[PDB]
Amino acid sequence: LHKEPATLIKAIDGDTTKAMYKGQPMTFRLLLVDTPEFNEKYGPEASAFTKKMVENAKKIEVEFDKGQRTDKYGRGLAYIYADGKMTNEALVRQGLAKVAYVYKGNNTHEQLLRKAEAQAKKEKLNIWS
Ligand SMILES: Cc1cn([C@H]2C[C@H](OP(=O)(O)O)[C@@H](COP(=O)(O)O)O2)c(=O)[nH]c1=O
Ligand SMILES: [Ca+2]
Repeated sequence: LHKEPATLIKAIDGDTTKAMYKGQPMTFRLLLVDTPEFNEKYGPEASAFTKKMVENAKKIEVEFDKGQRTDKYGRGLAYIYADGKMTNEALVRQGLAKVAYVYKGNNTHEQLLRKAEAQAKKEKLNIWS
């Protein structure tokens, strides 16, 4: 897989963000994770975590997997990197997202993220507390 440029347009919630990609505005949904909705427990904390990560970065990058690049809603499906650090993994490692929506053919980083989840759950963090 390859990292490609994007620029933050606006934070949305723990697993979605609006970014400009190839010069067009898109809503991205993070691959392989599920954060709580803003109205659910840890929802606001997941939103805040992603917002800080993406806003504070000097650069963001999007990395598509081998399969579908957009979902049925027209959202981009990607791994999003903030100054080289993967937001999808960082959410899972903090217990602010579960590994989820693991579809065959768009699951390159599955095991990386499952390892992060096992660590979060061993540490009883957030959703696992
Ligand atoms: C993460 C991801 C979500 N989706 C779809 C499945 C879910 O459909 P439904 O809307 O019918 O439940 C929805 C979950 O997104 P949200 O967690 O953002 O609600 O997005 C994909 O199709 N591909 C994906 O990789
Ligand atoms: Ca969600």
